[PDB]
Amino acid sequence: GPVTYTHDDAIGVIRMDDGKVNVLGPTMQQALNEAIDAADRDNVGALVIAGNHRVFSGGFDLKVLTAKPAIDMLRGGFELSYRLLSYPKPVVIACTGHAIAMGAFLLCSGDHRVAAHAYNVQANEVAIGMTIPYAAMEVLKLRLTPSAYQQAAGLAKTFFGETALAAGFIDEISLPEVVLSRAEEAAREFAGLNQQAHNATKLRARAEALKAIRAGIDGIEAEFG
Amino acid sequence: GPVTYTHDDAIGVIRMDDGKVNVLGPTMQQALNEAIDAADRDNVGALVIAGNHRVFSGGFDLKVLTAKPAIDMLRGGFELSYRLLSYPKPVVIACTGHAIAMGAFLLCSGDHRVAAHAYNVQANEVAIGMTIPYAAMEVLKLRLTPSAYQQAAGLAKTFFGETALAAGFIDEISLPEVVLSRAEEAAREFAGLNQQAHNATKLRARAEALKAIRAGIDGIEAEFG
Amino acid sequence: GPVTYTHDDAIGVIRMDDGKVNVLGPTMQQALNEAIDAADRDNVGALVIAGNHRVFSGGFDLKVLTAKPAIDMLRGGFELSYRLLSYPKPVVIACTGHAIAMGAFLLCSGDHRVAAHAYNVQANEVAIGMTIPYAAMEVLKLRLTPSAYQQAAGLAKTFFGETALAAGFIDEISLPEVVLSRAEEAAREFAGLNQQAHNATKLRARAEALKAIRAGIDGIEAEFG
Ligand SMILES: [Cl-]
Ligand SMILES: [Cl-]
Ligand SMILES: [Cl-]
Ligand SMILES: [K+]
Ligand SMILES: [K+]
Ligand SMILES: [K+]
Repeated sequence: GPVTYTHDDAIGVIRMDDGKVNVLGPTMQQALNEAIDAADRDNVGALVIAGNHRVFSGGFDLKVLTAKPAIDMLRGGFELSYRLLSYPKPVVIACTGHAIAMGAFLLCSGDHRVAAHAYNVQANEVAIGMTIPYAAMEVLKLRLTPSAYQQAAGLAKTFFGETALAAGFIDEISLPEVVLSRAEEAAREFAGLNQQAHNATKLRARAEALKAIRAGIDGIEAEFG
Repeated sequence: GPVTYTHDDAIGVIRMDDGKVNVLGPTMQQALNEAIDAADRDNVGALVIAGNHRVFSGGFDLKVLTAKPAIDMLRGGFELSYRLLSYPKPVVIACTGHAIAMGAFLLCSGDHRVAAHAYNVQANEVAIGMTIPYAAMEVLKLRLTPSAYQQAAGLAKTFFGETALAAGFIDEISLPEVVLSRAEEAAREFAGLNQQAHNATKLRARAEALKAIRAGIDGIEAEFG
Repeated sequence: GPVTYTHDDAIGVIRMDDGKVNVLGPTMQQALNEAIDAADRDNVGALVIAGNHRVFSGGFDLKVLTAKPAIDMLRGGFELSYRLLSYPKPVVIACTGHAIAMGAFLLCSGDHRVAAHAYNVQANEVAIGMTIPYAAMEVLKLRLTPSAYQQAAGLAKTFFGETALAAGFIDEISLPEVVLSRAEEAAREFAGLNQQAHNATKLRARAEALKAIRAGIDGIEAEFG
């Protein structure tokens, strides 16, 4: 399958690799959800989500998006963001290559985000004639600076490295060969925080956003129906 | 008149030059509105707003501000911000010199803002004994970082170059001799985005702010009446 | 006592030094409140709050926090933040060493915040098993970038120098030997702003946050009761 789950002492590691660009279609979404179910079963201290050697994720499966299967894929994508944003343990994203559209929203759904200098991060929807869904806007608004939010969304601006960090698309820049190892190291460090206080505090930090993402998930049919 | 409009293939270019500091009094406001009407008529792909060689704009005509003519000038200034923030095409600001008070709010009313390193950007109201209007606060809050918003507003802090960029007062720094040419280049690039998706997305990115600016415009009489 | 107040022409200067780490227990809180009362009596043009040579403040007195005395200390700490955030004159923080937990929230309660490169600023609550109070979250949210807010709160991230400045924990970096002198200089400069416009504008910039801090103060018993 397109997802590999490993349980490594204090952490769970989930690696996406569909042999292509890790599109978040129904197959990948199911595989991710099952992997997180496995982490839940193991009661991991922290969880790493990684891409493959060429990308984090290129986004949704656009063949599907281009009514019901498209709606289900959209809902499932944003439900995954919600699941990771409300995860009771720290979540670290190993952004192992570019993160585009739903890949960028997924990247913005973890607590700590590690990327290499060259990796592009872009909500390219407007450049290809798609309006950004309300749930995705809320995910962006939660992390981007006010001015980077405007440009990322309305102008499909591409960020990388220092601009991605300043914008709020990522939290740490690492050399490409250590993005995954550094994400795993960070996750081990974060598993040392008090879990109860971490979860209580992250939810306070995200209360309005999580409500609005839920509303955005509920309203998908009223946009792509 | 103080405004020149030119239609250049995919873009409209509006250049302010009253031979002084481009104060946004009733004459300039009418001239700007008529120029945007002309862009609307031409159905331009993107719109550039530029200052003159010495300033973007020094702000309102303070002789007028220092009840009804002052109220009308205030309302018209913030209505222009609203018009540009809700413009259905990309708007690029060529910040060709300093942008002070209403000039800064106008600067913050476009999608992409280009300035040179040396150009000061400042809401100087508090330094000269004026409370910042509610509509202007909303314009600032939409673009500035949380901490830069506090300082810009409450302390009349002056920004330029790297500090203006980090703060969220501008989006791009160019050499002074290419601010206008770079703004026009960017506008041509943005005219290539899908217009419908751009507009739908920018409005989602600005929904609350636009409502609050409207409320701030409506409440002007209750402050300067 | 642990607080020294001096009145120096246009400014008041309040210096914390309990001979240790300036914990914000009931004794320090009372001493701070009495010092601000003295500044109010003098109608100072601006107010400086400083730590000692080793710290700004290490936070609350954790012996007390580890029900009623803990509730009173919590309420009083956040009431001090509210008092400084709504102060009608400019408030400058001389962050003379590290600022941890309530020390960081106090640091975030002034208009202009000066620190040296090496000084750590951290809400360490989650690292030591404490959930961050709602009033403290609102203080952080008012100043930190969206992404720095998430990390500061949920991951107990430590900031200093350029990262503290970019994050929105401080506004100015000075050499350690001039943090206090620079804070006093800045306060003199800010006393030159129009007081009435400063206060009217800062309150507009803080309206929602101040309401939410008040709600957070009121709800303390429902969390530590
Ligand atoms: Cl939607
Ligand atoms: Cl007003
Ligand atoms: Cl609380
Ligand atoms: K999308
Ligand atoms: K004004
Ligand atoms: K606390």
